[PDB]
Amino acid sequence: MTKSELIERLATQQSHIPAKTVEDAVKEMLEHMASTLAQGERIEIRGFGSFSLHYRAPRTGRNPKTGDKVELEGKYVPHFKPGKELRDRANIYG
DNA sequence: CCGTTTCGCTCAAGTTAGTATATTAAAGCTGAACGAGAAACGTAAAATGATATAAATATCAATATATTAAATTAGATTTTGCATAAAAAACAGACTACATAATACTGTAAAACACAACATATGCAGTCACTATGCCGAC
Repeated sequence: MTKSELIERLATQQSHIPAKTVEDAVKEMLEHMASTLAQGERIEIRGFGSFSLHYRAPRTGRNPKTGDKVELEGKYVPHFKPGKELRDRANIYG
C-alpha cells in the first residue's frame, strides 16, 4: 500500500466524495503531519499511534565502508509509537 | 459383344384452370462523415533500495504515579430557513397638447400621340453577268 494506492482504496469506498477531493485530502494531511513534526510539535492519534522527536547528541561518526572519521551535527529524529488498538490488530500471535 | 428398334425426355404449339389492388401515412434499416475527456505509455528526474560493522540507540516486561489530549456532554448563541407587510418605484389607465402623415382641393406646366402634307432613301421589282461543273458527245 503506497501513497497512491491509499488514496485509491479510500476513493473507491467513498462514492459521495470526489476522487479529486480525496487525492488532495490525503496529500494535505500528510503534509500537515510532516510540517508539525518540523516545527517541533508532537502528534497523538488515539488508536493509531503517536509521533515524537528524539534528540541525537553530536558524535564523531565513522564511514561504514572505509572506517574514517566524520563529524555529526546534533539533530532530532522522528519516532512513531504504535497505539493500543494498532498493536492488538497487527499482532497475529498471542 | 455390337447393331437395331422401341421408349423415356424435352422442345414447340394449342386448350384450360385460378385468383383479384392502389394509395396514402409513418416508419425502420444502415453505409458514411462528424466531435471531446480520461488513462495507459514513456523518457527523465527524485526518492529509495543496495551494503556492511563496531558503536549508539531502541527493544520491552511489571507496576507506581503525575500528566493530558479530547470525546462526552450541557448549556449558550450565531446561524439558517421562511415569510409578513409597508415604503417606494414601476406602469397601465386617461387626456390634452404638439408635431406629423394621409387626405381634401385649387393652381399650372407639359408629357404623349393622332393627324396631315411632303421629302426620299431603301427595299423590292425586273434583267444580265459572275463562277464552274453538269448533260450530252466522244473515248
